[PDB]
Amino acid sequence: EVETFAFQAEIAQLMSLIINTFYSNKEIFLRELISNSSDALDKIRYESLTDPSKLDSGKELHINLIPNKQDRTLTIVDTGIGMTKADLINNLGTIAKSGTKAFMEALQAGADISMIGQFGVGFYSAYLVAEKVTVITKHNDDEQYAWESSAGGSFTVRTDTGEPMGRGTKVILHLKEDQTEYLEERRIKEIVKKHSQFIGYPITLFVE
Ligand SMILES: Oc1ccc(-c2ccnn2-c2ccccc2Cl)c(O)c1
Repeated sequence: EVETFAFQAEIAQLMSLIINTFYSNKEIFLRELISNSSDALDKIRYESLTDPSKLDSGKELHINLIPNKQDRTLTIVDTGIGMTKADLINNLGTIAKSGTKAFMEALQAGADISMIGQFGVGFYSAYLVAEKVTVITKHNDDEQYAWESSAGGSFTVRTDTGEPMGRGTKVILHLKEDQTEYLEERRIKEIVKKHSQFIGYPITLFVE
């Protein structure tokens, strides 16, 4: 059972903008994804302070970067708050309809694509390098779900019948053929050092 949904008009627009705008500084995608993983880890950390039973799905709060040259994928895994089916469907737990306006308005007002995060829509920068994005997620108050989109104005949601995660978000980037640099160890290492050098959680770059 696969559910297909239309993106909200503004989000669909933002996506085609990211896919069609000639913008060479694509590496900003990683900082945006790691920053979201950090935000998700801050949410579970804060919830765990009041009630410690929130960590009964995993105590480790971390970020893993998993390149795979065989499948042409870069996976960003976090052990953060995760998303419920409703969070996942609701513009991916954000005010993305509202935030898209502010960003598209700013792009006309001098600003460039690298400022996407400042409008809370940094996730869509994944489409600067990915031809398809799969988001596997698990929240404490729901089951495991897989969200997927190759853009084109729609996304799908299904329950994931794959490997249980415990809690957190797995962002699988199915990279475009000309974007395989983001699978190279030295290239990832350089991006993390340049943009994510002060994240408050361990970032592990897996080797092949
Ligand atoms: O790449 C991602 C994308 C999304 C999430 C995520 C899980 C729970 N909330 N969110 C979320 C959603 C939209 C904006 C910011 C955040 Cl933190 C993540 O942890 C990594």
